[PDB]
Amino acid sequence: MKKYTCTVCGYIYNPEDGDPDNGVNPGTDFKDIPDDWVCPACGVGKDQFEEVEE
Ligand SMILES: [Fe+2]
Repeated sequence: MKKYTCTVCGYIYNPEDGDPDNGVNPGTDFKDIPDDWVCPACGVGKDQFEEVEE
């Protein structure tokens, strides 16, 4: 799975770690994260994230 970054603050969503405190378990692909989730560091919506191509 690929990492995704918040294009507003730079936070990186890493699918191997998820965002468990906000209900996203490790191993969740960004696309499957419920669409009302927001960046844990600045609060903007998932629509401000972009795939990090490796
Ligand atoms: Fe952010």
